Amino acid sequence: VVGGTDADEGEWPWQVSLHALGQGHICGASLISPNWLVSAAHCYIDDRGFRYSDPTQWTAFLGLHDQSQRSAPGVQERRLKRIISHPFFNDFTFDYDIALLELEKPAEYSSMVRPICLPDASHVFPAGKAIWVTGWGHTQYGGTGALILQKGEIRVIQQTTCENLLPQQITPRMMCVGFLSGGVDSCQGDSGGPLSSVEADGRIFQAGVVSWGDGCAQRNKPGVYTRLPLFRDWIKENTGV
Ligand SMILES: *SC[C@H](NC(=O)CC[C@H](N)C(=O)O)C(=O)NCC(=O)O
Repeated sequence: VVGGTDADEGEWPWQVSLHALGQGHICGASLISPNWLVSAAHCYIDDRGFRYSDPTQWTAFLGLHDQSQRSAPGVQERRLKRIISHPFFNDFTFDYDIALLELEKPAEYSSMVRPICLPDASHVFPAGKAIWVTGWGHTQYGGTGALILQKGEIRVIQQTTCENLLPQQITPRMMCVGFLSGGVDSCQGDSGGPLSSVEADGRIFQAGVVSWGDGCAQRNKPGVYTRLPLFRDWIKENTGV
C-alpha cells in the first residue's frame, strides 16, 4: 500500500498473508468462514521456477500484524488443501481474477481472526464511496514490502471513467478504486487482499479483491480490483458459504 499508515493490531482480523514456501509473503487473502479464504487467481499460476498453483506450496497466516513476528500470540498458521481459481480467469486480460482457498484445518475465531461479511449479489458499492485497502505490499512502486500491515483509504471510481483511464483493459468484473490524483493505492504484494467497506451499521463487507494496476499511486492510474457481488453465487456454489 502506497500512501497508507500502519494498521492498529487486530484492526483488520479478516486480512490473511499467503507465503509460498521459501519465498516469504506473496499475496493477501480474506477470511470468509472457518474453512475458506478469498484471494486473486493470478497469485496461483505456475512459472518455470515454482508451482504457485500447487496448494501444498503455501502457508496462510491468520491474525498476523508484523511479518517479522509470525509466531506472536494469536497468529495462526494454516496449510491449504485446495485452490479453486475461477474457471474464466485468464492471465493475459486478468478478467475473473478471483480464487477460493480451502484451509487444511479450520481457523479458530478470536479477537485477531474474524471473517469479513460478504455482500449479496445485488448490492452496489456506489461510486464515490470511501473504502479501505490493506496489505503487506510495497509502499512505493518498485520499492519494499511493509513489515507492518498497512491501510489506505481509497474511493470507488465510476466505471466509464475507469475504462477510459485504462483503455481496452477494464472488463465489467473490474472496478477502479483510488484517486485520479494518485497518492494512495495498492501495490505489489497487496494482490488478493480484500477491499473493506464500512456498511450501514458499521459492519465491514468485502467490496473486491486487489488485482492489478499500471504502476502504483500514479496520477490517472488508480488500482484495479475484482468486484465481489458478481461472485456471491459462485462462492456459495463452491464453498457452501
Ligand atoms: S458478517 C462476518 C463477521 N461476523 C461475525 O464474525 C459474527 C461474530 C459474532 N456472532 C458477533 O460478535 O457478532 C463480521 O461482522 N465481520 C465484519 C466486522 O465488521 O466485524
